[PDB]
Amino acid sequence: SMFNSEIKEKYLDTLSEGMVMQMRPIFAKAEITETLYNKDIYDFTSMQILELIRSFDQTTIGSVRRTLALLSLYIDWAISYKLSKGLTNLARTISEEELYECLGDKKLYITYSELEEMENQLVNYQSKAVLRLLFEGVSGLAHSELLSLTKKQVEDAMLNGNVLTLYDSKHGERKLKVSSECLVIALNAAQETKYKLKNGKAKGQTKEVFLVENDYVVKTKRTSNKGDGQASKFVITNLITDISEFFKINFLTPNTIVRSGHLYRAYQLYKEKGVIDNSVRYQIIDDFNLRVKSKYRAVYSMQDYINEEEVNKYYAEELGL
Repeated sequence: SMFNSEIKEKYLDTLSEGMVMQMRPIFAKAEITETLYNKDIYDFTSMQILELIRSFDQTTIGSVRRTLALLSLYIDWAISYKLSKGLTNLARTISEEELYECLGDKKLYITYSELEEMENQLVNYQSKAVLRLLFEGVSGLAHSELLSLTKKQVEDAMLNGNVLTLYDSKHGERKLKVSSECLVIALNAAQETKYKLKNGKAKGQTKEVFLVENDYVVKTKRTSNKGDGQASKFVITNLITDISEFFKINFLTPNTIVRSGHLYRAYQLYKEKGVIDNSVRYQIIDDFNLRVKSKYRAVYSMQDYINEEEVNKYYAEELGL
């Protein structure tokens, strides 16, 4: 059950019963990875700590943090006994962005709180806007609502109870209520002239690139030579790629960010209501004014992600579980 058991038990013996309770499962799940490298956690590299935590299949940044702090404690104890080959605690060198890399590979959806933490670390308004706008529902066929979104629509929405009028390439107009944060973000994205590469830590020569000048919230790079009009769908995917590369996560797609917003709404309704059923799903369709062929078909598709299991998993902490 444990690797280097003698030493773990020596550490466990110093802990309160409640701390033993949290630590034992960590050491148990850790064994397979410790045996693979033939070394203890306290000898793991940074990269191995991130891999270790990833192997625990944890779903939220909140939980990843708690786990990292617990491991950090153990490592400090190990250093103080001179057991570690290393003199420094490598869990404490883990950056905020690198927490994201500890997320389990089953993770599909971001929570509202993770969206906000992600947004805050993203220096380009293009990045902030695409993440946020997708989460709140502006999408459409091949992201046509997002790609066609102008400064003017954003301005009008602020003066119209935050109801954006969105344009889809297929089905045309649709009204969607969004947060004031989303609108202000979009407003800034629409007037951005430069885009910092590698989320503002670009190593080499070209640290920033010029954006095309227009009134669209989503903007093509000048170097693409696609001209002054609407960006293509590939720009959306390129911007999510840049976000994903900074956080080093592989779950983030336009569909996944859209669904995350639905999932957050599901949590809000679940907190007051206590169930997630078709009535909750119909309500989510309504609240996002969701573009669907039929509502019942959409409600059926939503069973794959708008359900109690998914909500309990992603929103454990906020639900008090």
